[PDB]
Amino acid sequence: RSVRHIAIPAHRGLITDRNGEPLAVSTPVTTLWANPKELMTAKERWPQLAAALGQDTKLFADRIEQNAEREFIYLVRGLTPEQGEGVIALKVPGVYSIEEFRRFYPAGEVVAHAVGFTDVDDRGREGIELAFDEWLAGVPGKRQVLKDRRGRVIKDVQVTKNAKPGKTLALSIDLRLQYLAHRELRNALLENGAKAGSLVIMDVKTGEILAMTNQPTYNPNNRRNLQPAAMRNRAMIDVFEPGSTVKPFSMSAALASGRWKPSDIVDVYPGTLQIGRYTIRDVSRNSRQLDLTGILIKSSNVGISKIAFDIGAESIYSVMQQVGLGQDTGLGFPGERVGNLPNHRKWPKAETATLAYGYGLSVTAIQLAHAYAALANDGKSVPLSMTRVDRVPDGVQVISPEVASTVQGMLQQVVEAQGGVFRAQVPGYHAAGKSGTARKNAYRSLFAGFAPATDPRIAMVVVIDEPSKAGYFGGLVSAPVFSKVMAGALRLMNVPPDNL
Ligand SMILES: *C(=O)[C@@H](NC(=O)/C(=N\OC(C)(C)C(=O)O)c1csc(N)n1)[C@H](C=C)NC(=O)NS(=O)(=O)n1nc(C2=NC=C(O)C(=O)C2)n(CCCS(C)(=O)=O)c1=O
Repeated sequence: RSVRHIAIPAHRGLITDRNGEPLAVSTPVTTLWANPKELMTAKERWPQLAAALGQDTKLFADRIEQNAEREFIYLVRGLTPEQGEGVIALKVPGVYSIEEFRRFYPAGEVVAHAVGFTDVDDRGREGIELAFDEWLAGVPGKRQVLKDRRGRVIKDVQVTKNAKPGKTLALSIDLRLQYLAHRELRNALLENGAKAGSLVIMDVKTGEILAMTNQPTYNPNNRRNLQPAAMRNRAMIDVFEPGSTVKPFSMSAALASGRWKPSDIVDVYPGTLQIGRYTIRDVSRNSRQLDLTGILIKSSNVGISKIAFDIGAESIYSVMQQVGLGQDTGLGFPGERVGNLPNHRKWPKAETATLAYGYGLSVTAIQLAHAYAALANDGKSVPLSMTRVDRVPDGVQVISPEVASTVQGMLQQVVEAQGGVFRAQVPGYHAAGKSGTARKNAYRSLFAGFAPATDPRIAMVVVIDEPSKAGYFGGLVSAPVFSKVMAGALRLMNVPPDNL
């Protein structure tokens, strides 16, 4: 006989989307356990118990003998009460049923990267489950018990400490947008025979992550084999060169310098520019004079480079740093990357140019979307949030409102002007953005933008990794994904059409 104190497990808090839709739920599962010390007195029952558990009689008997010094072993976890009652109906001494809490993920693969999962012990192991584990877990209680020599509970004397349930967590994710984004990203991977991809949607006014999806994905309810590539929340833990999608930030520095206006002209002939042993190269090389809007429409590396030499790389680096490229988001998601915005005491000419067109810098899809959100929100960056925001924190003015407004107009022209990225056009709305194509033979296709251009509400980033068909440019591959997902997201959010 022994007086002992045992734990009372706590109920893990519910994770919902922003509207209360369930994303991670603690559900009762029937667990069968046994005390090997008690089992030793009832050997004649073992074979029938083994048969009920679908185990070979000899392996089962060997298992009980190997664990003979233990007072607890799991027999089977995750049964239905009906299934557990069938094993309990054998009335084997030392066999017990228990209702345990186990996570179920109702949206499965659709929000797997964001939500993450719990381990077999119900502890946060990945994603939000890990990041907010303290909030979700609660505090176990304590029970006083009298145990016999075998460790069998003879009497339940009293509860010394009641368990405290974990707390509900409402994510910033809008499950309706998440499903839309998930489906369209999946479809684009098929259309392009691509290896992987990410799609992030952000509320430019609140800093909320409305959707965050990646391909490949996995079913968190059935993690049996268990692919590492499929479990990566690429939008947060993968870094990439943003390329031509950072040209609006180089343009912001240009307009803020006092030396450039959108109608100023740059001569980009013959579509290449030698700087020692390095050559800056444009894709289409049949231009001479281009205005600043033209440089973005035509995505001229030569044009943005000449502007960068004039204003200096320091001014460009400062805008990129202020909008958060290669900077800590403060989110603390497990494995989240900071990326890298290179710096120099004295910027050489080749490095000034490559910085201006997003070569040699590394960012995450969340960073790039946050930077476009700041630009869309008249230059004001609202802090990022993975949770529903009721009281919006104060933003920081990172680009002056006039400069941000001018760059927004230029980006609407990139989408709507003749010779522009027409595939990004959103039916019924004015949209703005910029595509990118990064050579990693192998390519990464990008589109970053926001809408409605007259009163921006949503920023979006589409990343398609290694499209394998003839088409690889961001304006061909990623821009139509932005169009479909932005049209859907605006309609779900009842955003009034502005292209009247
Ligand atoms: C910006 O992203 C910039 N990328 C680079 O300079 C990088 N590589 O360039 C390529 C050409 C892919 C290479 O070297 O193989 C790069 C940056 S960081 C890194 N590691 N590599 C390029 C080139 C200036 N810009 C774009 O790709 N912009 S875009 O996606 O908007 N886009 N440009 C074009 C074309 N325009 C004109 C032509 O003649 C073309 O052949 C391609 N397109 C095609 C569709 C245009 S449209 C009018 O139908 O929408 C884009 O989508």
